Amino acid sequence: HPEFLKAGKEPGLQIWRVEKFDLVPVPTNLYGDFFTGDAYVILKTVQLRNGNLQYDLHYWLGNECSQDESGAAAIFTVQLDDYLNGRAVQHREVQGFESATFLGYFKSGLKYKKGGVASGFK
Ligand SMILES: [Ca+2]
Ligand SMILES: [Ca+2]
Repeated sequence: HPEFLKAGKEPGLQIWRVEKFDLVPVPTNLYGDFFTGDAYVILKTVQLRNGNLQYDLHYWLGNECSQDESGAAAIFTVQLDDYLNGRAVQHREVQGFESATFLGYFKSGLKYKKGGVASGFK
């Protein structure tokens, strides 16, 4: 797991996955890929015209995702928003019910994969 120190410094996208009650950053090569069995936090840092940073926080919930994965993502989201002074706008993304905002981040492939890390409860 990574802290919030490496978060919203630079424009771009950061994606962690919930993995046994724990944020694990996603490899860049797998950005745009989501397991239907897992839950995710996504941070959109966009640079404004006046040079200031805008933040859009999305937790994303796989359709086959456990209640701990689900619950952890929503928690981290708040905790990280609080960290960024509550400057982020929070969105709940449910697989197959995502905002046009969230889908706009993924012009090429938004590719759903089957499976995912198992719940914390073994
Ligand atoms: Ca899972
Ligand atoms: Ca906020």
